[PDB]
Amino acid sequence: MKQRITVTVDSDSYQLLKAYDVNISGLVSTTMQNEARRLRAERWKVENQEGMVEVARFIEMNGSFADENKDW
Amino acid sequence: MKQRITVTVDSDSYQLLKAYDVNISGLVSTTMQNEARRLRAERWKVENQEGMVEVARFIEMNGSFADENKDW
Repeated sequence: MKQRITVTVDSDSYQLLKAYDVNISGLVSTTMQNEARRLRAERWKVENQEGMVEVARFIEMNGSFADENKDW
Repeated sequence: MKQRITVTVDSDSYQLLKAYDVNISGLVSTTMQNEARRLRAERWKVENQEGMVEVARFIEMNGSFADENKDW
């Protein structure tokens, strides 16, 4: 009558969720409901957008001095 | 040291995912990861959604600097 699905995490991200809101076990099956609905002659196709979000540069124009300097 | 997260489904949606692609156990900890990262508490913290573009220009500079010209 019941199925025990157990993802022995402690290392995986599961713990992250419960670490801040141990109310996901039910979510587990919830995430499947959305996928459940979704699963119907379709998967993703349209979802990935941009992909780039702040790559953190390291230049910001080095040629900038305001205290009598120009090292090298 | 492992943590056994057991969402005894059979009734919950878990089964739908495993009944059609029993490859979620890992997913459980993964789906929560994306949420784990995304964990930013509401949509109010610092600044808003970035990446606003009216067009699609790709000319931030000329190439290096303005120290030569001879448009031929």
